[PDB]
Amino acid sequence: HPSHELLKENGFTQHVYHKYRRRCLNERKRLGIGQSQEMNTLFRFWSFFLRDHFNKKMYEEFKQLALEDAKEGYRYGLECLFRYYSYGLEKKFRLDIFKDFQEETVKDYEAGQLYGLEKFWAFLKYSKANLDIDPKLQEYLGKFRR
Amino acid sequence: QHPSHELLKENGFTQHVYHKYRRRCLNERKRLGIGQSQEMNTLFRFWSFFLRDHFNKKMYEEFKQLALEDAKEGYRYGLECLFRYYSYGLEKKFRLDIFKDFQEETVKDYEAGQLYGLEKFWAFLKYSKAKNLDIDPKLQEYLGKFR
Repeated sequence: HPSHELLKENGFTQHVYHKYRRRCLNERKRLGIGQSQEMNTLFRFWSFFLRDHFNKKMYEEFKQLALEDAKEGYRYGLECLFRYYSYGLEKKFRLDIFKDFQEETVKDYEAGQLYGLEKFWAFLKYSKANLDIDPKLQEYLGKFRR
Repeated sequence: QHPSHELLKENGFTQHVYHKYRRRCLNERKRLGIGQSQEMNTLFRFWSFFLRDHFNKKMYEEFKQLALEDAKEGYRYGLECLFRYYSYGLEKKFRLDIFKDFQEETVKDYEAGQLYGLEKFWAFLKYSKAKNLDIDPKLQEYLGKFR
């Protein structure tokens, strides 16, 4: 499966990927949001690949599509994105993505979900790291733990 | 202070304290609407933890009913708590009837287009020492494509 060849050490080619991505996005369109298991492989691919091989362009598309699916009630993409945030920022902290992590966690919370908040809390527990947390987010974390 | 904490202590559970806490959470759900109640979310989490070592059939059935009602409206916390109760709880103390429920809810979750339940079922199979598991034929198909 291209999903896996591409994650092997130096096994990524921008040719295999383009074909694979094009194919997944087409099944999503053909079958409907949340209906393509192949699209789900791409969400998983992005979640893992971006941790070691950050590509701003891939990342932006990852987030945009995860959120579109989530708006219609299909969580897997967004669940994959929160795992990217939590596990990736642990290994290689970076400030912009951490800011995005906070913003998407707040949005997830205000939409009545807790998946994102638990991932954020878990990140802080395992984080080695001077963190400045959004006031709203500290507030939400406090309530969650009661 | 919050009843959730007290009820989970060793020997901390009483019917009276639980009844008032449950009533309160359900009242907030009825007032704010499905998935709009943070108190209800603490109750889902309580159930998920408490039922592992203090299984109660009537409590479990209400947990499952409310989790599925909420998930229908798109609010998934209750069901996520239920799947964690299934995945972790059955590894610790296997119950055949609950395992059959776990299979049923996983198949439903997958056919509704989610993978949270399937991943938790997968994780249970990876860690369980139970032998001779009879797993739903369609669920085996789904597990196959998944991992």
